[PDB]
Amino acid sequence: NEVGYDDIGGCRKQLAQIREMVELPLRHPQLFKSIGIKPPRGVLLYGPPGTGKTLMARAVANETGAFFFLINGPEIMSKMAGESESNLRKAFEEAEKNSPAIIFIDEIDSIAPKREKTNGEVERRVVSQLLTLMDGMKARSNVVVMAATNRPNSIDPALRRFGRFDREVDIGIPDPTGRLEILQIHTKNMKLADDVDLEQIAAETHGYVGSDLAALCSEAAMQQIREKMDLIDLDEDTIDAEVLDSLGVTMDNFRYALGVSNPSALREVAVVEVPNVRWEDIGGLEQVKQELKEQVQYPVDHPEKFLKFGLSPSRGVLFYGPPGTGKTMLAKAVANECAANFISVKGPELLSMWFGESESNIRDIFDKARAAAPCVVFLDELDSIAKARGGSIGDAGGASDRVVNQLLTEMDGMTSKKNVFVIGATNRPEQLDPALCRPGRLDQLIYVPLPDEAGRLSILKAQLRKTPVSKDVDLAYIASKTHGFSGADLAFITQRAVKLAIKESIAAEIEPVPELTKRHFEEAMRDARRSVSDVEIRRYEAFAQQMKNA
Amino acid sequence: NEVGYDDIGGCRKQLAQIREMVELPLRHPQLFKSIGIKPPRGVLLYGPPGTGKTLMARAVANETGAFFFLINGPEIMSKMAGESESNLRKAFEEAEKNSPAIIFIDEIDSIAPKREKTNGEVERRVVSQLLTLMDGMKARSNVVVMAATNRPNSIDPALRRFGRFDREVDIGIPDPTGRLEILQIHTKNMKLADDVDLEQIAAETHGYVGSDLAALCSEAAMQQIREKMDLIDLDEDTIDAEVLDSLGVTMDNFRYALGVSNPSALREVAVVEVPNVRWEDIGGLEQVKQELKEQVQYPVDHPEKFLKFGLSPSRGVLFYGPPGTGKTMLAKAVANECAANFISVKGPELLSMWFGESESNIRDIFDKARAAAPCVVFLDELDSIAKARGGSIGDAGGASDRVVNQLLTEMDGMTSKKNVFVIGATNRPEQLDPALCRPGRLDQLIYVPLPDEAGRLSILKAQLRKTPVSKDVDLAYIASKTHGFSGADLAFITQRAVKLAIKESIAAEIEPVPELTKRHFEEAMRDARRSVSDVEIRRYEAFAQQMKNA
Ligand SMILES: Nc1ncnc2c1ncn2[C@@H]1O[C@H](COP(=O)(O)OP(=O)(O)OP(O)(O)=S)[C@@H](O)[C@H]1O
Ligand SMILES: Nc1ncnc2c1ncn2[C@@H]1O[C@H](COP(=O)(O)OP(=O)(O)OP(O)(O)=S)[C@@H](O)[C@H]1O
Ligand SMILES: Nc1ncnc2c1ncn2[C@@H]1O[C@H](COP(=O)(O)OP(=O)(O)OP(O)(O)=S)[C@@H](O)[C@H]1O
Ligand SMILES: Nc1ncnc2c1ncn2[C@@H]1O[C@H](COP(=O)(O)OP(=O)(O)OP(O)(O)=S)[C@@H](O)[C@H]1O
Ligand SMILES: [Mg+2]
Ligand SMILES: [Mg+2]
Ligand SMILES: [Mg+2]
Ligand SMILES: [Mg+2]
Repeated sequence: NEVGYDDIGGCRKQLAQIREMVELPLRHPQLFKSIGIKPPRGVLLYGPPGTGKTLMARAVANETGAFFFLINGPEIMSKMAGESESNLRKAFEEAEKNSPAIIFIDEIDSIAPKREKTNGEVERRVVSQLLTLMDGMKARSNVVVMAATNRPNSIDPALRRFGRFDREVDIGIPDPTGRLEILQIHTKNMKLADDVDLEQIAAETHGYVGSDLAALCSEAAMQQIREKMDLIDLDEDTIDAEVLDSLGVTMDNFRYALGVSNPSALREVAVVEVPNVRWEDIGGLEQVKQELKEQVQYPVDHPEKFLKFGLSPSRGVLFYGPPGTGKTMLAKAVANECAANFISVKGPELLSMWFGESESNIRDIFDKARAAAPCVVFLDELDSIAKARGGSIGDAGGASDRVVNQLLTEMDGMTSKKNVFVIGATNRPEQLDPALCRPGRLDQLIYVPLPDEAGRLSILKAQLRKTPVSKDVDLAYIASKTHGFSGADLAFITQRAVKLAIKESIAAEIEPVPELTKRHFEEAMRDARRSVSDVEIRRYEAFAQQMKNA
Repeated sequence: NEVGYDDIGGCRKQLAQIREMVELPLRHPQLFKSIGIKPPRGVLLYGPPGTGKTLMARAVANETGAFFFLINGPEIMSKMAGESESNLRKAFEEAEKNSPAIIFIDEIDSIAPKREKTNGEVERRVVSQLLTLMDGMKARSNVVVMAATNRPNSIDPALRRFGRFDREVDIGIPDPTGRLEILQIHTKNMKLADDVDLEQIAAETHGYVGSDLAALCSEAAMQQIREKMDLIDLDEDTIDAEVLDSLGVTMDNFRYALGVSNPSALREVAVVEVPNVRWEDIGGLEQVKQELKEQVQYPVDHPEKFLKFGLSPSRGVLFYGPPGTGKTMLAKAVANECAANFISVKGPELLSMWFGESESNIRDIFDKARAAAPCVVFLDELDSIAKARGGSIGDAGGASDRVVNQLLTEMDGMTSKKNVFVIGATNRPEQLDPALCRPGRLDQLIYVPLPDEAGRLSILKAQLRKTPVSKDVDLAYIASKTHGFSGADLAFITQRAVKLAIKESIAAEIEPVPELTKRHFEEAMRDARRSVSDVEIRRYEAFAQQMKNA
């Protein structure tokens, strides 16, 4: 119940920050005294809910030799009027007494909402009590104030101003590497069986917080007990120890526990996440591959030539082309190359968060990408922004609405020195306003054509990298016959053909064929159907000839 | 008044959960101690109102040897300021005193609304009192907190976060099997007559909660007394016992009680319910029957071939075709085959719940289907979503509105590993945006043609399975003459012909004839009228030739 550094894992970069911010001024205040700067007393934690934010507090606090004081958000708000503000005054006097001191406040937004958006003056006093007492502190006190929340936007920003809270520290969703470590934290207390592959689990878990993983560990434990319920009689007052020794959680319990309701995660926000697709997994289009190698990889790798040449680059890249051409995966593979952070934002994600009005988060998309620089910001489904008013034809309203007017501010509100990059992608590029296509905003426009038969060969090579295909498969004879078919169409054929294979596989199981026959294919090849009209392409090829007329 | 397990019935799977969650840590805390996990102290009950949620609390609580404490929602809110929060502190100290303890809180939303949507700070204190005192508990306390509500969305979600309430337990509407059991619970105390067939009643009751059934039992009792009111004089101070012995409730009292006012149920929500129609009840269209056997039955039966083949399936199926082609029943019969759970959602059900703004429920549609996985989510009347803005022509607004932008998020917010399935059905498929028809969202598109005369034969065989038809009935001669007539038209003819039969049946009464004559038919056959123009079909057949051009 007392937390060390080993009890938390995965968010190493974040803990590297806090040790510089909290561990460093306390065990060595002389360093800031020798260099002659002020120690930051404004450490702020934030992130998604249930992400160890309370856990990382004591992970730092118990690893000091400093005094610690604890404040809960609702504990002060539970108290009566006046007495609640007394405890804050009782808090800081003890911390300024025991001068090496740590003040952590969990759920800071409950005692500090926006003063504009609040009703009770008792809430307004305790905010005003907090704003007063933060400034009443001293640098000679050597007392560090920590605060955590899950809603960094609901806070009164006067705290987030200078002198009170300056150190915005986000706790992001961990990678499969770091969440593997988190599983090892919870399972090292657990009693498992030898079949348990956490690395298989951590690969199969993608958007989970540690609370989801701890519930995941707690869930598969229960199913292990459910298997033993036949051997366990509940009318007994104590079960025997032999079933306790056999109580070892199987890998299949986690396979059970991956398909249950725990696995509903918290992924419905504006997330930053490193991608997984690469250049080999996208067949063909090597010209625009190198164009991204030109336009976005050269700044993130070498800003030195720019200051050599005195020229800031174009930060605005627009993808366009026919639909179903893998334009979503393109920005993921290039962020996976130069290891930049990645933020996927779709069209209705703007709108559905604006039926709930999350537009500071839209600014925070740029801010977190500024916080996670180098980062690329990917705007999927830009036609949906036009389809917020139906289209450019639409309900007579064009692409421009409150979304565009927000984005044009935030795209122009980006420093050109920043390597934070914005990637736009649509399939209906005529149906977007040129105000967003304005130079400085989005001036690079990249057409994504259909592949040729060599590209369609390279896709079918790349798509079937994980499939047990047959040996007689002439993909080139497929690539000969597939001409007008998109890369989405080719994957759609394989989804048909695998379904045709399962119409042989479990059909034989009810009557292992791990091979995808020509008979599986020539049925789907006869059933093959083109999804893109060539007269639609003649539009895009005229745009590929010239869209700069606009 | 003291409730055992036998006093509740029907929701066996839910009680199987709670015994794992409440009975299991209390009579054997050693199991979680031996396996080394934390016992969940966050049991939350929810469901429709009047569904035994208060009843199942004591059904668990009286079946422990544990201490129990009771909290009512409005009882705390009835109290004065400060004193109300005192009783919560007085609650948990007694439970942490008597350490095997059960804390049930009925109507948790009354003491815990959303802190964003509330006015009194006294409400905000008692929420803050609750959030504090939940975290003040210990695992060594071995104290379980139960809470029930009928509005799971009105709660402050900080309770529903980790450490406070993790175990979301829904109490669904029971099947006719389980509600049969509920009738036997109430009637075993009652004095009935021998004509009483609860199984006939439980078949005839479809969307009732146990409160509706208990009112149903109480209603037919009163009509039984109404029959005895001639033998009962109210000026008497005590009626004789002979009418008490004859006071036995008839089956016809329930036949009276089924048509009364009670039978208004609570069915106006997003419900999950297993269907009843099967493949035999839908004549013809065996091709798209097998297509559903391919596309949706293979994943729900065998995910093993997918991980064999490394390919996630297409989770998005769109039904389309001309109107009145039985497309509503298609998703019901396939959920009845592979025993998956079923959620019927119509078009205006989205809209009418969004004039009252129930969109978390729209997310909870996917969440409850995730809770009731395997489940299929059926979206009836997708043209109505377009008709929210009139159509795609409409009021110049297309299909896209706040509904689509919500659904595109929630459809994309589904894990591909989940067997939770989404089934779309419209009759105006041109009038829907391709953004919803996007691959990953809804890529399987299934045309539903009119049947042939053999299909029209199979329908008239299937529709007349429960009708006392005549013996001279040449359905093929009907099927010869019925050519352009839909399956809805054929049922419409029978509704005419039965009305023509009742224009012979009770006409002969006014002057058993349980046969549907050719004379009943050839009148309706002469009165037969086609509902679908063939030029409308030539649209759909061109879509059936090619809609992939979009
Ligand atoms: N990354 C993680 N590593 C280990 N345990 C974790 C992690 N994330 C969450 N947990 C566990 O889940 C709990 C989440 O509790 P809290 O940190 O209080 O939640 P939070 O992160 O503070 O956000 P709140 O409390 O909902 S505002 C932790 O106390 C741990 O028990
Ligand atoms: N050339 C291609 N190579 C590999 N995969 C492709 C290719 N074209 C399409 N796909 C796949 O088909 C889907 C289309 O990806 P997206 O880029 O999202 O489609 P889009 O071109 O953006 O247009 P929409 O409206 O989103 S379908 C993805 O699952 C891709 O993996
Ligand atoms: N499934 C059921 N089985 C047996 N009796 C039931 C069932 N559902 C409701 N009842 C009866 O109806 C009463 C309604 O009380 P509860 O349903 O427990 O209250 P609730 O479920 O919390 O819903 P509220 O009070 O309207 S929010 C119960 O006390 C039972 O007598
Ligand atoms: N092939 C069929 N087999 C059996 N019943 C059918 C058939 N076609 C239509 N019906 C009946 O016709 C009615 C129409 O059902 P629905 O699915 O609602 O019709 P639809 O095709 O979905 O178009 P609408 O707009 O709902 S009328 C139902 O009562 C069906 O039982
Ligand atoms: Mg917290
Ligand atoms: Mg796309
Ligand atoms: Mg109740
Ligand atoms: Mg219908």
